[PDB]
Amino acid sequence: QIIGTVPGVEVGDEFQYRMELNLLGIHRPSQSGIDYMKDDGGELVATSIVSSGGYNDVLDNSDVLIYTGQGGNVGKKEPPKDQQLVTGNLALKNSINKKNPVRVIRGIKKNYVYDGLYLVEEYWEETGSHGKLVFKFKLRRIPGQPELPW
Amino acid sequence: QIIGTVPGVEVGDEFQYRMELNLLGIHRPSQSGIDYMKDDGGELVATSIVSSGGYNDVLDNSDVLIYTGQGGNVGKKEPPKDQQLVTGNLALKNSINKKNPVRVIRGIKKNYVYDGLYLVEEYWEETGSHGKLVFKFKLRRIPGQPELPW
DNA sequence: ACTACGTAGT
DNA sequence: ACTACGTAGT
Ligand SMILES: [Mg+2]
Ligand SMILES: [Mg+2]
Ligand SMILES: [Mg+2]
Ligand SMILES: [Mg+2]
Ligand SMILES: [Mg+2]
Ligand SMILES: [Mg+2]
Repeated sequence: QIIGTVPGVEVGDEFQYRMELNLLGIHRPSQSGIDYMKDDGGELVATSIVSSGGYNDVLDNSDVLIYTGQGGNVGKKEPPKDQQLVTGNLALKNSINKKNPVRVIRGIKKNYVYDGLYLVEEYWEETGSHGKLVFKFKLRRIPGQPELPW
Repeated sequence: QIIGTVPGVEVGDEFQYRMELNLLGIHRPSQSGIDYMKDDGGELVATSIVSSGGYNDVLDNSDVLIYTGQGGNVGKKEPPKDQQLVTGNLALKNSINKKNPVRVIRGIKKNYVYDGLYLVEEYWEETGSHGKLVFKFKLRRIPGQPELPW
């Protein structure tokens, strides 16, 4: 697994299945929206995220993206509960301090497009109608990359 | 979807994922063990089955295979119930009379191998320890095809 | 064992 | 809506 640009993967490239992102090293998980690793000194850091309408996120053609954390049963669900600051959610949070590039794959209505590298600027806790905590991650697209239309 | 041999697919060919069987027209479903269609006169007929240890089936190097029907919660399960003679289970049963070739894909411990064409000779009802009905399909490998080792 | 922004078909 | 002999990762 790598952090940042993946060789042979261009901004704007389109993919049919999630497993292609696995083979090409873009996004290893099969379902999980967030992928991560441990760096020099076992601290979780995000490497790639996928926003395909599975949660609350609505994507516009801006440079700033709001990404919802995983868990708490929101989307394909089961009774609601608090989200946890572990694994992918934790990794995205640590990526704020480490200032590492995070790949972003957007789902299109074949089905996936690589939109380039982003930086996790911050995060916070929201309390939806459930009565439970959800995480929101504010990511900004690193300037210089090719633009993509929608 | 086709009945019988698929062009470019040889007996002994190996595949990594189920979706390859979908693309090459070997086995369209993503999880379901049985694939089927309606022929001239809307009667369900099986086209391909997959035996990858998901149920009770144990495969030897014989020409006769015993295939368990789907449903009734057996394998990845949820309370037990009777299996139903619908869809794939029904299609395999009708394939007995229609005497049509049925493709067989065996799972290996990359992960899938095409073992050739089979004929559904018969079927019957078993009553497991659940107290519920399960279907058993007796298939025989059509003579003449290349042999495969295990 | 459990999770998980999957995936096709009916 | 529901099903389903999936699939990777922890
Ligand atoms: Mg909001
Ligand atoms: Mg028996
Ligand atoms: Mg669908
Ligand atoms: Mg149906
Ligand atoms: Mg596994
Ligand atoms: Mg874990």
